[PDB]
Amino acid sequence: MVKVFLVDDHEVVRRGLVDLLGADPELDVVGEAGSVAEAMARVPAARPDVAVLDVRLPDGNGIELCRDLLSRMPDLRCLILTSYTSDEAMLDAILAGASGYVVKDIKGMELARAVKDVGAGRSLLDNRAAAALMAKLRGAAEKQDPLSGLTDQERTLLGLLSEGLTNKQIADRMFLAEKTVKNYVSRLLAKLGMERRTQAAVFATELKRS
Amino acid sequence: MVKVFLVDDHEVVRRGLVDLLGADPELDVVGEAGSVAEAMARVPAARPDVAVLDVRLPDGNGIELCRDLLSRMPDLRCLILTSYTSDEAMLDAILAGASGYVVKDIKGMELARAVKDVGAGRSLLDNRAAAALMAKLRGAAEKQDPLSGLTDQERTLLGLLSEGLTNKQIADRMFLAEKTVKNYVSRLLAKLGMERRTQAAVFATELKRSR
Repeated sequence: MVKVFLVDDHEVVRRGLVDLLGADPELDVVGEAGSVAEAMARVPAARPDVAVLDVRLPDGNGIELCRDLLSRMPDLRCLILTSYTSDEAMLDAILAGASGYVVKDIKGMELARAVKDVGAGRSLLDNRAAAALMAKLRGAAEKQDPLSGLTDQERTLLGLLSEGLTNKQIADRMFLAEKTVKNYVSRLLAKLGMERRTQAAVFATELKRS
Repeated sequence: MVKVFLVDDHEVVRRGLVDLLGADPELDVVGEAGSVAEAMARVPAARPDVAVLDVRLPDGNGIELCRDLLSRMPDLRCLILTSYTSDEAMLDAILAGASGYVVKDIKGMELARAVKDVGAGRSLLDNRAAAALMAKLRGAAEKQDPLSGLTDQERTLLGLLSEGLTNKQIADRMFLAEKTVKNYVSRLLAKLGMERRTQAAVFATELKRSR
């Protein structure tokens, strides 16, 4: 079967999802967490095939969590709840073996981060050695660019989201008003296919499974 | 002249340093900032040669700030106040053209981060193209390794610090008690050569330039 781990800060949503996945004998809910810390301690212990995830968490966010989980467990499949228009489409994706768009997105971003890091640290190594690595690095990140559709500002914002910085920390770092950041985050999540249904619509759906 | 920018959240320390560098006609204080954000807005506008910096700030920290400043301004020389046993040794280092240890520490970290990033994002490209890239990255990072003296945990902490995370966010992410983080940070800073004198001793030194 498919071992599924649930990550969501709402009991009501966790219980509804447990109900949903329970009716499918092919699925096996092997644990749940209501925050980034819990999931970081519990997911590598349960070793699921798939993590089912809300982007909104009390102590960070789901982009941060996915990046952090993926570096420790590279083959983990990550499905954002609001990336699907319904729980049925989500369940189909699970059965289909879908990895989740956020996975490709995180890796795209890490390839691009690597270009920046070497870029910033290049005054340490040989002149010709630096240009050689720099060339091969951009080539790899230019081949694999799932984030090509984003502006620079959105790439940066995504980067900072993936660190688990708060909206206020992001605002301070990007010289934006906090309200503008909240808007930009939602614009960015929408652009990445992660606002296909609202948070309140997930809640109303899981709550009716009670 | 050497253009110097001061970053410290205590007015008493900024004034004392302004007094001190003003006595030297070879130095030119070109600006001051009392936070990460202020420094981020103001250093790229003043384009100093040197930033004189205290590791503790109200909205982040100096490792974070050096990292962010250096990515936009690669040639900036960054000198942490507590990396020197006295203001005289620090002034000597400004005169000598010293870049400051934090600079190469940060570039070392970045190289090592690049290894982890490609490590993590490698399932996207060719199996063979991935390895070749991976070898060339490690070879470049272990050849240039100023952080070699640190433990893995200290490397991770240093990375998290450079993102400007609070001690609480670091505790959460590293599964440590907050007071343990405070001790590990102070330990890591001391190991990096950045606690050659205390904060209180810097404060008392600048205070006696005013009174």
